[PDB]
Amino acid sequence: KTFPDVPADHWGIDSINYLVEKGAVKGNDKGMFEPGKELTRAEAATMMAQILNLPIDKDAKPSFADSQGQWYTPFIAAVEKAGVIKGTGNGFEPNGKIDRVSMASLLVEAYKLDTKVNGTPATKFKDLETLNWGKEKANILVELGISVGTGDQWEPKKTVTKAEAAQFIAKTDKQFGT
Repeated sequence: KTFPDVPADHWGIDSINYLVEKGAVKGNDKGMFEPGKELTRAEAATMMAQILNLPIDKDAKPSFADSQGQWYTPFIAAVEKAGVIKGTGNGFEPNGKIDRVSMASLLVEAYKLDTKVNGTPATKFKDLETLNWGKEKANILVELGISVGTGDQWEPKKTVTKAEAAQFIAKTDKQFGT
């Protein structure tokens, strides 16, 4: 599968090709990959369900009142069942944009990445030093070289694009998928 908006020598091409092969990403009706498109939490959850080859049962429902009655519902059901996501009494917000720290959480839970590091990873970014949720998860991605360091900020609240998500997921799955 080739995409006009992801040329052969463009970053993300190998990651994207891997996910296409695994049935975990696609382009749109126009043939476009839309690499810069900001992903929703449901879209990220779906990519995860597909790459992990979780059983998708069309009638399965996740716990969350906010994630029913839509295309994403059985995918959210699958990822919840697998423990890739949990609930924190506050729904899943499927149509909210996913941020880097939430993506880190999906990856760490899906691949049990805490079991792939020795001890507790150091904090290498000032914006992780006092982060109130997800610090340990971000620190694991850093320790494993899955993220993406660009200075003194990890940018935990920054939204994740489709191509960025493809990179995180392809790299992690190729390394730790079972």
